[PDB]
Amino acid sequence: LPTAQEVQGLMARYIELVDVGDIEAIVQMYADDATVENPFGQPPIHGREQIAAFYRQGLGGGKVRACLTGPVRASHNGCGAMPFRVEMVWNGQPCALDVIDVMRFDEHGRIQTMQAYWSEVNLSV
Amino acid sequence: LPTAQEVQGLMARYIELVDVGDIEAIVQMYADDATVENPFGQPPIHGREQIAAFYRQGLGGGKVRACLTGPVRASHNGCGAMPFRVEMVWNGQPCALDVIDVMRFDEHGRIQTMQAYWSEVNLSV
Ligand SMILES: C[C@]12CCc3c(ccc4cc(O)ccc34)[C@@H]1CCC2=O
Ligand SMILES: C[C@]12CCc3c(ccc4cc(O)ccc34)[C@@H]1CCC2=O
Repeated sequence: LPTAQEVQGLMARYIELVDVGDIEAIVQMYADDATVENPFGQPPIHGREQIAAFYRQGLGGGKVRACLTGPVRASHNGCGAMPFRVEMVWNGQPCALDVIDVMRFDEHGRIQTMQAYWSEVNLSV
Repeated sequence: LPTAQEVQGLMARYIELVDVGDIEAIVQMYADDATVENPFGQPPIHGREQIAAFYRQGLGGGKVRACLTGPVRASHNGCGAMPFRVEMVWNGQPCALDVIDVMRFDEHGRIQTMQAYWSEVNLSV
């Protein structure tokens, strides 16, 4: 599994790919069996093709940015958690969404699970 | 089952109790049979007594301080995640540890599970 240090690097790489909106590069970070819950509380999405659709719908339209708002917390079992802020425009309203993602990596360094904690209370104009 | 706003309030209250070292009130925020994984990656501890013993050892003498370093992220299914910083002593000097806790609350508003994401990569001097 990725070490704690490697998890910090991988999760920051993920943020960079979201921030520039490189949909195909994001998808390659995920394993073929990856399970994403985004937002946590909803039915998951499974596998690269379905995960690609999330990012294309979310990032492929208007300009979206993402940046870490604190350090990546990494564990000794290939897992980590990070706080970040997504900026977007929602029907003319400039918005920010505060999110925490929790990720578990597999032994090939790919994302096997991700949970994105956020809801509407985390949105602001 | 706490709404997203209620989760934000409960998790913020937890931080205040840690900051003032109110171990009895912290324990009462947990369900009687809750689990804590702290750090995430270690075996869960189970039940209010083990959880109490954990907070007594970690907080019992001061001068631990704790504060949120960003907003509480909350779901619609009674869960949340928060970034915070703990200030304590390591090797006789003041240190800081960045942590993310993920909590799931029961239908009585008590913490059923807590997972604390951090490792030594999050410890600074
Ligand atoms: C999809 C989205 C843009 C990107 C995004 C959102 C929410 C959680 C995310 C979590 C991620 O790990 C990466 C991107 C998002 C926004 C919710 C509404 C929206 O437009
Ligand atoms: C115990 C501790 C202070 C409190 C604390 C730590 C780590 C994770 C925590 C998670 C919490 O939800 C509440 C408190 C802590 C530190 C690890 C070493 C130390 O001094």
